[PDB]
Amino acid sequence: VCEKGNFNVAHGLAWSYYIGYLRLILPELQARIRTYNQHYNNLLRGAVSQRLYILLPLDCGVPDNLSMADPNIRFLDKLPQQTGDRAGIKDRVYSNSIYELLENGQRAGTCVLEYATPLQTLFAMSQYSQAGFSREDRLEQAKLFCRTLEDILADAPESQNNCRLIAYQESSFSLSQEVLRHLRQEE
Amino acid sequence: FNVAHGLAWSYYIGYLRLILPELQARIRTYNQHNLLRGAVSQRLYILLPLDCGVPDNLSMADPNIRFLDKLPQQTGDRAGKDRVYSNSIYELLENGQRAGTCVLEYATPLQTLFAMSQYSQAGFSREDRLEQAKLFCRTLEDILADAPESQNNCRLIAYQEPADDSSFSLSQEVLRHLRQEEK
Ligand SMILES: Nc1nc(=O)c2ncn([C@@H]3O[C@@H]4COP(=O)(O)O[C@H]5[C@@H](O)[C@H](n6cc(-c7ccc(-c8ccc9ccccc9c8)cc7)c7c(N)ncnc76)O[C@@H]5COP(=O)(O)O[C@@H]3[C@@H]4O)c2[nH]1
Repeated sequence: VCEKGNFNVAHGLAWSYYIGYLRLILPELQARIRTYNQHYNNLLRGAVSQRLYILLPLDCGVPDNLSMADPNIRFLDKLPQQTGDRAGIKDRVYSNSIYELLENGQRAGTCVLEYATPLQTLFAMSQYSQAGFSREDRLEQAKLFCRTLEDILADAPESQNNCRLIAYQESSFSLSQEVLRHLRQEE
Repeated sequence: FNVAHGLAWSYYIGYLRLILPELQARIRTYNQHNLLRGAVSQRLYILLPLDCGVPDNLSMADPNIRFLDKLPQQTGDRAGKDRVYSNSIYELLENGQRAGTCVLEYATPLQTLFAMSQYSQAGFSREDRLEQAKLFCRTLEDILADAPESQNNCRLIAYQEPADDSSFSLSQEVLRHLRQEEK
């Protein structure tokens, strides 16, 4: 019933997110985006941004369909896939989805956008009795996850201007506006 | 309580509860586009090496475990489109000849506990790793015992291989479970 427990849970999930995904995809991400831009997206104001944008809703409410969370977020395409032999599974697949961000009926941005999948584990553990966690535990673990992940990425050699965390609290809220603000701060 | 609790819950929530309900069907679609060769056990076999030593290719754990084929892929839109869930069908050799076939893999979260033991910023000792590996196994087993998505469709094999022990055949151990099952 302590924070040390809320800390250990988030610490492990943040490391898992780095070890099993970010350290493996971030190094070839900008090649994949550059490839996409050069070959399949010659739109001079429509280029896919060079960073993976990771949505960290602090209530850990993660829809599976991002486009449905905002009429102004439209699925556009997938990057070229990346495969790996992982833990005795041949060709485990790593894929990333490109979204268009609309504003005043116009395209305002294009980016690789996704929620941090591990927040779904923090939500489930808040909902399942066997896991033994309260909403207040979930909110603490979500904050500790984002902080651990930032500290990890700040020192990680695979993170070099290719990743951006978007943490926010969540009706009146536009997720596209939340991402557009971060995107527009890049260039 | 600790790191393993989140890892065990993550493995159930993000993988087992999603793939196990559909596993039985995928194995039939495989057997309909393979009976003359030998049927694949209808259960996902998950290896839990407690030393957290998890080669990405199983033949390097034991050369008698050979990749035969990949089961039909399962794709799911997850956390924002067509995330692919893939599984690998292996043959187990006895005296250079196929003794069995199953869907077989390591529990990937054990590689996290290993890499955490290796990164200074994780503050994770090798004693922490063994302790957390056992907690992972027990937490996962406790979850799967009450999980509705596990209806005789999964088998966990937890084991401690001591250092440099030629007395251990992973192939034989899996075959022992496969032979016990058919009985
Ligand atoms: N965004 C993202 N894409 C990835 O491809 C990926 N891969 C690992 N991770 C995270 O990195 C951390 C450590 O990973 P790990 O392998 O160590 O532990 C895993 C693993 O044992 C098992 N498991 C999970 C997956 C899996 C498949 C697809 C997605 C996904 C999610 C959002 C997307 C958004 C857009 C496009 C594509 C998207 C794809 C996520 C997980 C998986 C698989 N395909 N085959 C075999 N076993 C599997 O369940 C454990 C917990 O899974 P969790 O879902 O919580 O997400 C894990 C985890 O938190 C990923 N995140």
